[PDB]
Amino acid sequence: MFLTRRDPPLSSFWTKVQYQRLKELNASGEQLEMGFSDALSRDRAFQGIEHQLMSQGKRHLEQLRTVKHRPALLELEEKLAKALHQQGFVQVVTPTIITKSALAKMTHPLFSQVFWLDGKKCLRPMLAPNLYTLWRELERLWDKPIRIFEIGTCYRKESQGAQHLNEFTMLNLTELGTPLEERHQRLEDMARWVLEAAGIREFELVTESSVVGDTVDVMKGDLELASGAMGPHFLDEKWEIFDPWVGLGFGLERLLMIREGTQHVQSMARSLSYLDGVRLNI
Amino acid sequence: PPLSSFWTKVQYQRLKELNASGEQLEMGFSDALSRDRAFQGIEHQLMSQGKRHLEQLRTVKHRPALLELEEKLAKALHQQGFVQVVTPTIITKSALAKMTIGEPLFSQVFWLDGKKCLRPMLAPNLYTLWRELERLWDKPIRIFEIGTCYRKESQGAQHLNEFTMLNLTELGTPLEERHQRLEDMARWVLEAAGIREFELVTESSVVYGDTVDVMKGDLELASGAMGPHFLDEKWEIFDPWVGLGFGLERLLMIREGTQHVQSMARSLSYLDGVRLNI
Ligand SMILES: [Cl-]
Ligand code: NA
Repeated sequence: MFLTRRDPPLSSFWTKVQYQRLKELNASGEQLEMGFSDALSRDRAFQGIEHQLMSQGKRHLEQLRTVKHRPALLELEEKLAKALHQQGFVQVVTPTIITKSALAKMTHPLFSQVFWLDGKKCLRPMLAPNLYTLWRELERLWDKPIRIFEIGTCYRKESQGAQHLNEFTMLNLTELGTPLEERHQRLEDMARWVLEAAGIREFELVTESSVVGDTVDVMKGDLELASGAMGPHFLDEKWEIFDPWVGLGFGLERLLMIREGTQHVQSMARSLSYLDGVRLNI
Repeated sequence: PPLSSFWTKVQYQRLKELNASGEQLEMGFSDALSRDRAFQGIEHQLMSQGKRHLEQLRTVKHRPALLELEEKLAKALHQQGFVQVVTPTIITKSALAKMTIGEPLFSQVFWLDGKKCLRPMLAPNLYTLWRELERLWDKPIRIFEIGTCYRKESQGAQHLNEFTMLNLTELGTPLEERHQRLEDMARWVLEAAGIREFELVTESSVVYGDTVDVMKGDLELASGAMGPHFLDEKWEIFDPWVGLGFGLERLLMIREGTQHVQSMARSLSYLDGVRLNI
């Protein structure tokens, strides 16, 4: 009599809204995948789990108000900057509003992915163009190798990955004048300096290279933590650059999400809904 | 007549970019040839001067004044119990409207679309965090943010489309301690900024609010306010508060005796106050 037409056991799962709530509260993947015998039992369970997550979130915030005095993104930002200053890197801060011409020299499709302000101005989608400019200026006053980096807000109307941030923080460190034979090792050095300062000790370096060049993608498992490029590059011509170089770029909110193992990348980004990884309406 | 030959428009602007002393900017000469020769001498002097300043950045600091002041200010405030926050630089049209004294600022911002724009000030975002935090923590709540703000126009001769604001506030300040709290903030900020000479000018001209202005002579260092305020209603704020805002590149220009406020702002033509074409 085991024919049974009935449905499998624990077939009632979270409603999309319960699921989203548990995610904002950084529930575990196990908790997110829980099934129940029926809706009432599930709703009941939901309330209990939410309750515990809200409690944990409030405790975390206490730490912020009496101890840290600043959220992870800002703590991470100061942490990364000091570590690079100790390695001789000069930190710069450039315009977040860049021109269409600057943007053009970077490739098209990226034009449809940026927030335009008018026909000639837009919010920078990356830090590269601005650092290219500083390279050209600094190379005329300083001796190579020139080490420069910037940590700052970038904007994109859309992106890859399963999640998206219109406003994100990028760390982009570079060295202009790197000896060709040492390029691959510099990228490694940079990755290590950064990942070490970021409290991440588990990661792998993925190198690829095909036609228009040699790229080094830093990752943890199937998780990308950063992408580095190498010069001479195809674009070097438009920016009047002719020295070898290396550059590595990181998404800090993404780094934080991966290090902390949180659910939403928004949890530690610039926000009015979260603070230091905690959803505020708790 | 004697020394009645002055800098040409071009020579004046160039010297201005090089952050000439001002005295140098008013120098006169006996003739047009003696002037140009003086120009060349003074320029190369300022250029050499700029190159050495960049050496301090290259070998000593490793970061420009704006970033140095940012870290210095933040820590100073962390020491006084202020929690630092970082909010969106893109705000809604609805939020901007709740800032309108009455029911103007719209032609001052950069719109991304009919509903979004670049924040021209930090207040709306702080107003929000206030409401949220007050439900989790007991008053007084002390928070601040240092971040980029945007405006198409502003008061004064000089203008930055991109500028850095430090806005520190306290929600729950005892009504009778507001003025003192405003002074406490100004002192904590300016001491950390390297500026000790300053006065606070209260206006109290209500129907607009009990404002305050931090001055360094005829120069403004910051602008502040306090609640209850007629705007608190829209933001569902019911407690007394104090707030003070500082434009960091302006603070820097003032402390360093710089010519263009752009010299220490986000830029591709300047760096740590030094014009890059040498
Ligand atoms: Cl506009
Ligand atoms: Na993404």
